[PDB]
Amino acid sequence: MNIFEMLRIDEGLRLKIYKDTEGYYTIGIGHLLTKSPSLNAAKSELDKAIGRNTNGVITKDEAEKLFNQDVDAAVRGILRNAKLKPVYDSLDAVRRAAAINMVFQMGETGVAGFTNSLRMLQQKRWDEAAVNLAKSRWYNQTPNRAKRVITTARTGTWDAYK
Ligand SMILES: [Cl-]
Ligand SMILES: [Cl-]
Repeated sequence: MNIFEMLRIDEGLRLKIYKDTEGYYTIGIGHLLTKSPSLNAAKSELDKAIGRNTNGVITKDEAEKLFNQDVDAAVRGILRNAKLKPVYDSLDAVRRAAAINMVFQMGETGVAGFTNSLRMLQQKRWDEAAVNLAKSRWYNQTPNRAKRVITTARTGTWDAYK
């Protein structure tokens, strides 16, 4: 199990524009296209992203290219962030996949926001961090995925995904 397989489980794969849990226009593997209500703005962003006229539909390959860019952007975003970087450096490779999951789903800014949890993670206070992470809109909004991520952080094992 790795970060790519973990995310593919959590986000699914969809070849046609769709709406996320929050209601945003998304495509492929969790790739947020826009927060704008227009399905036309979405189609617009979509073709810009792919480099062709898609009419809201893409191939598996295309979807895979997008996913590769986003994980890379997630990682680089973590490494470039003054709040995130130290937590990350401090962690083992499984736990690291967990911070990467979060950043991919809620953006660098969001996660950088989780001040307290971050501090507990760095101090390697697992249980307490787990509890604190659950006291969030994130957890309330998508609880089954959040539980899986939270367990990965608390444990350093891939249990929740096996
Ligand atoms: Cl893009
Ligand atoms: Cl969920």
